[PDB]
Amino acid sequence: MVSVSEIRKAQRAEGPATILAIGTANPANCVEQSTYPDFYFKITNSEHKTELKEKFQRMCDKSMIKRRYMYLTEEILKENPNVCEYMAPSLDARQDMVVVEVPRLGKEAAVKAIKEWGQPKSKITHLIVCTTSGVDMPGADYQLTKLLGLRPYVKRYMMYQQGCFAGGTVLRLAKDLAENNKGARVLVVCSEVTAVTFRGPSDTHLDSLVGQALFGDGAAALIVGSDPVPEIEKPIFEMVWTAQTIAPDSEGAIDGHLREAGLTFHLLKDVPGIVSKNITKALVEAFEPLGISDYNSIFWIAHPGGPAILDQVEQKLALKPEKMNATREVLSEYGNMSSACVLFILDEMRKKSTQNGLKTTGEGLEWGVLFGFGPGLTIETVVLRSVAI
Amino acid sequence: MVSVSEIRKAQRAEGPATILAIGTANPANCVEQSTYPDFYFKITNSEHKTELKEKFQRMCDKSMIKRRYMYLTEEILKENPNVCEYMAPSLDARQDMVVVEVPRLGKEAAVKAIKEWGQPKSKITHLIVCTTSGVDMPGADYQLTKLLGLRPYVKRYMMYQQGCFAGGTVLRLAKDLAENNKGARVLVVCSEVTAVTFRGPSDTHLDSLVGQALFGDGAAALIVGSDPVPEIEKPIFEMVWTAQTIAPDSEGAIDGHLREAGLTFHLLKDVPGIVSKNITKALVEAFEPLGISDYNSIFWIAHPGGPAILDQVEQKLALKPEKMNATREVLSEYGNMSSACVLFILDEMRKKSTQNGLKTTGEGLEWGVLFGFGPGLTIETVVLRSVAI
Repeated sequence: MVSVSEIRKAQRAEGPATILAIGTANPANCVEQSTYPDFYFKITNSEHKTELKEKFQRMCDKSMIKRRYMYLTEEILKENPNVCEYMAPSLDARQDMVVVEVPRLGKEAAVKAIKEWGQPKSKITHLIVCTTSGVDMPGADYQLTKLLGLRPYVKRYMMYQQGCFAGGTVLRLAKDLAENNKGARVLVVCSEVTAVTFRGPSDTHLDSLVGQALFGDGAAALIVGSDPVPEIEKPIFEMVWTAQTIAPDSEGAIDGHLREAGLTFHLLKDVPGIVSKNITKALVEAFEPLGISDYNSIFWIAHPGGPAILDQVEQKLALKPEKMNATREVLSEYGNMSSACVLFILDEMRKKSTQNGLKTTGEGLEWGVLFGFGPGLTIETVVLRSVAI
Repeated sequence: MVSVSEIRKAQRAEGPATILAIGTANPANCVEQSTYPDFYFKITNSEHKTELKEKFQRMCDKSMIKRRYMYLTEEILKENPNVCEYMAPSLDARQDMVVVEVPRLGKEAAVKAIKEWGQPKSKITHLIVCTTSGVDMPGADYQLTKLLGLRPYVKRYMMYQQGCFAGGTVLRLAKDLAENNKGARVLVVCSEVTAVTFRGPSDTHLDSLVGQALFGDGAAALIVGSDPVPEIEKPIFEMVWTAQTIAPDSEGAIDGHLREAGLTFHLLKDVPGIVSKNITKALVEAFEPLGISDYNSIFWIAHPGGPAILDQVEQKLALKPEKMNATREVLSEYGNMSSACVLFILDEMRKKSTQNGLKTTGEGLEWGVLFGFGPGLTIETVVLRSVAI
């Protein structure tokens, strides 16, 4: 009797997945980078590691980060000396921090996004929560459902232990959720807290120390939907195409293991080199079908895993230095916030473009690209179209 | 110049997401339930807990499980006394086990599914990996990509720390991936290994002890795609509609925390009672739009979290006892394999239906339902249609 083709036709959305709102949040503790080597070597009881402290000072001086927001404070760290050691049993203490803070911070960003969207939160049909800090059952998805008062029947996607590329992953996922389901409105929350990876310095693990110079905390929330209601909802960016790939010759480049001592961080290969060697292939896959090959003619969002990734991509492609402005502004003001960072850059770019009266949310350009980079080595690509004014 | 509506139209699939292959695998160590209380109390050095052992014997006798397959062996357990204690630091040892075994076991199931599907593995465009045992960066998704020789540009969905309902979650996710992307072929792998939750007995944590009577190991893999190539690919079941909800009055019913002592398991409420009180609402949401209200007139797959869930759902709805046959056969032969279990039941049901010359893969019936149950308390619903012969 019943027709599945009829059901399928009536069930799906029509237009491209669209970002309809963006909100962000960060812990209230603002930590200046200029003075961070002094603070960090003191709080970790490592002032006798003179050579190492000098290396960290250079790391921070070259990081192109002015400040970061951190859940961790001096007082919290003083109560948790095992977190301050380089490698001491501490996962239970770290989990207790982030199982609460990830959803708390995610809620602040989410409320802001929902306020901007302006529609009833009961119309949110899907929820994607993404983090690399902590895991729990029920997850942070359940917690944000409860904290926000979403409908119990929201469809949840709990993305745990994902890594720095997953700001692209959540867009790639939200696109299919929104596009295949008529009426669907996806709340997307990325919430990253460095309490699981903070640890003291060791001079035979300089890669771990790099993490301590770069990673900071933050959450970003989006509303994503197809078929926006004109004059009621307000498109910011459209998604058009996505990809994920694993770069050749990159095995072990970025790893992270969740252990009794917390989440470890390792870099075994040249990540700026691998990303810049492989970014052209990603761009030609994404844009040669759209007939575009001038990569200064698109707007850019790149996960700022560290400044050398950006410098080497700029140099490889001969990007004008201004292409990375929004990206570098977020790196400067917040550090590498893992999966949330790219979403902060989208917010920065559309806010500047509208405040400065440019013709589109994409710095006055039509087409744009968003890249996530992280363990794999994985590259996420999202092709974007801007919106006029 | 370029038309996003044109791109969107050309990009999407037409028909319902279809299961095209199912393969399963389990660790080679088969553990008989009849003798498990003796084995378990001895290996955990708990033979002096006489009262507790008697309770466990009853638990196992009432479990309706004949045997389970377990990665853990006597020899492994003898080398890991901290895993044998009720609560001892042991996550690093457990992670070392399951970061390897989850993808190893998942690969065996996946190879079988791909062999049944019969098409080139280079045509797999998306990969969903799901587990509740262990986490790592890069994840098990990366590992199975490498182990199977999938394309580096497979689009990956790493579902970690998900819990027992996520066999429905992965179907709910695969449906949108397949339906919104022309040509997409999704490899779905659920792989569950009880080495992260195994622990010794304690008489003030009878809920933890229940876990030790019920959970066993297994992996299941699917190929999911829309628009199957007739006479080349072979439909088994179609997905038509999905939902996820959180039962009222269930806060804290099933929890699990990942700690330095491994993954804990708690039951604070009556799970059979909550599921049976809420299963009718789920069925009417799923089937009243299809005009069906006779729940013996559909085929059934229910996550067998324990036999009392099944008994109480059967009694609530007045299911004929045969409705749960496939479900109970999997519980009997394999135990509760968390997210993978429902996929084993789909395999059992279609294999029996074809071996016994019934008219459809759904025991000769047209429409069916698949339920996942787990932390939340969460209920996943997937509405299925069978395939003729």
